Amino acid sequence: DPEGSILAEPEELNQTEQTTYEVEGIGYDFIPTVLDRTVVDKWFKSNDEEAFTFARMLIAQEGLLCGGSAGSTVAVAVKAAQELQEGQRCVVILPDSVRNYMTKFLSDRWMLQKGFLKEEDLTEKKPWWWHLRVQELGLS
Amino acid sequence: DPEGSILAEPEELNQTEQTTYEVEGIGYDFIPTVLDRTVVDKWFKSNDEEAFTFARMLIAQEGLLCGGSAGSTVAVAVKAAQELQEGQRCVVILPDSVRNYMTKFLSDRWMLQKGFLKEEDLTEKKPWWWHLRVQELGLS
Repeated sequence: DPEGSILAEPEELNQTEQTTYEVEGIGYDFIPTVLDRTVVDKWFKSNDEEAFTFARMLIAQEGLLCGGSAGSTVAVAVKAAQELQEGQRCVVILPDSVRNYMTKFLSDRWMLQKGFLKEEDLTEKKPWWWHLRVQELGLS
Repeated sequence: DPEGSILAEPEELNQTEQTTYEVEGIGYDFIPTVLDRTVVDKWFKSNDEEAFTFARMLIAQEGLLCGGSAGSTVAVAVKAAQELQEGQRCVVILPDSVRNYMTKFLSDRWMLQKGFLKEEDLTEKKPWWWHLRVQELGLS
């Protein structure tokens, strides 16, 4: 359940200041009639930054062209599933494709504008020549 | 006695191909009537490169604004006087001033043109930034 929504229980997990989140397709300010929370063994809260970062990591390291909700699901799974041991199996549901978020989190510009990515995080992994000026070339 | 001249004895010291030398004021193709070689204990041959280099070293490390002949004299003295020990004294005669050679060996251009100085010898002692291009500046 994204931050700002009240779907997750118990209630104290839902106490947060901001009611709006950039993640889409999940989280609501009301309990749907369809939903049956009794069959849920546990709930987790998730935020936009980790969700989009995990979606990008999924794209870059597994080829799964999935959206932000899949990123949130995987981010929560990597935490909840620490209890499992070898030989046991876990399943994650990836809702939708990246197509719906082409100019959204998939774009570095939008990520930096929202602050979900910081210049230090973007630059720490770049080559040694990244910071050099074009002045260093033999252009003419 | 500069190379190309026949003043020095014994004769085999004077066997060299080139008869012309850039050093001035010393060396001749004949034995002067005034000269008395019998009172000379030893003779040495000298060349332009070492003479001018020693003159420049004299200027740069002792303040003696002397010409090429003084450089030749000091270059020969530093060789001949190795036999002396502590407590003994040596004298060198420095003929003339640097005034007569202002655009000559005193000029790096002329030294490089004559080949008496090589770019490697000039550059080996320069700072680490010497070879960097002006392109490395923050000019605007």
